[PDB]
Amino acid sequence: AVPAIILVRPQLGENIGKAARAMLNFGLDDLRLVAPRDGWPNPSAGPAASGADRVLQQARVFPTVAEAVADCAHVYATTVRKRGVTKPVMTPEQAAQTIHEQEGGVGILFGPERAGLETDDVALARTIITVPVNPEFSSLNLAQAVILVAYEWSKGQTEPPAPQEELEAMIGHLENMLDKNGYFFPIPRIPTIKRTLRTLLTKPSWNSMEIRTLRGVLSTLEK
Amino acid sequence: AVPAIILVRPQLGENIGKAARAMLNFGLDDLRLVAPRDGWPNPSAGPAASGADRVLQQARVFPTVAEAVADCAHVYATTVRKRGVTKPVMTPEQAAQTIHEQEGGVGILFGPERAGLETDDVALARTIITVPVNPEFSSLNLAQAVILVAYEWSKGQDMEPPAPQEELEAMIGHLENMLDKNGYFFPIPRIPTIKRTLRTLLTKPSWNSMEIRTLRGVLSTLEK
Repeated sequence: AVPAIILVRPQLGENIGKAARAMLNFGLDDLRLVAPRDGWPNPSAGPAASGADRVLQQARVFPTVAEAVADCAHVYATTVRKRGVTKPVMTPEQAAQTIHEQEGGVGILFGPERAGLETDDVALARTIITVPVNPEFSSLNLAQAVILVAYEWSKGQTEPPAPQEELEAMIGHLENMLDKNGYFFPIPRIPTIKRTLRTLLTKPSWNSMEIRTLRGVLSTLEK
Repeated sequence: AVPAIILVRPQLGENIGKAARAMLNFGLDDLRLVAPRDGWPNPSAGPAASGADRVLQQARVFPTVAEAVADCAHVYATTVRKRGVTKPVMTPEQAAQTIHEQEGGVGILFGPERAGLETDDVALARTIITVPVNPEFSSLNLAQAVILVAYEWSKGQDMEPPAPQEELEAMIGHLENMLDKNGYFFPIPRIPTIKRTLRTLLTKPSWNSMEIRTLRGVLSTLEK
């Protein structure tokens, strides 16, 4: 149904709440915790999660990384982390494509923001997730790591003009208002002047309501 | 060049630095702040940016959204919900594609966290960016919206461009000054949406400097 968002060794309770808020922003409620450094349940995660309180109470905690992964058929490690590699890598745009092709049992790992995924924890994954970032800075908050893969997953990738008789009357009313004030000179330039003024007004391809707004603007300006 | 990230009336300085950290993560460095609620500069934005100090050092503050965007031929309004004004809408992936093709200066607006942009601020933009958040929990963190738009923009993928907003604002003000004399703004309760419908249909055409220049000469001729 929805990928598990497995957080590996969370350290701040505040960081757990931000990622849960990022998950519910794009429709994910499957939060899984693996040995949070302060332990679970935590109350510090509450306010940081904003209205995603349900994702926290529905969280499933596991003693080990392997127990969190036991349900899933496929494992993704988001090592946006100083490792490694020896396993195939794909961008969050590429990972979300295959997961929608896959059936079924996806689980995605995120390491701690301070230290990142540990050697044994990365080994469980069949694929590495990495966020393209410029090396000049190249480091994210863990909630920023979760929101991006959650956003690519949610993407799925699964008026009018004019009518002509009013667009004609509007261009003709403006032209007669300009023609009364001597706008169309010199005579050789007149066809060129009307072309730019027409191209000025046919370019927008504005709606019927916008044409009435134009006619009421000219009606007062002509008065 | 690169698109400008324009923060309209941010409330937390912690969000102001968190977004500049999101900007530098994905190649952005042009922060602009429209009257920050706690003011500028503040230390509290400092640590939240972590190492993205360069953006806050280069950040510049403007009294008005139009002054923050005066150099931008194209203006985008980021939203998390259906907005009342009628503007073209595109996903951040779609907006990032046109922003790559577009020239003359792009500036994206971002509203205060939870509250979002004012309706007047959305009208100033030519195009809307709806982040496809869940409608029942459509409340992104301000920096979280900045990182999604910057993330899609980072994914790399004649020609006369639109006039800068300072030219479009001048032609709009030249028209409103002309219209104020003739009583055009007169159902008084309706005035704020009268200016809003007028600003939208003049920002819709996306016509260039010479076309705005031709429009100004048509107006001065109508004045006479």
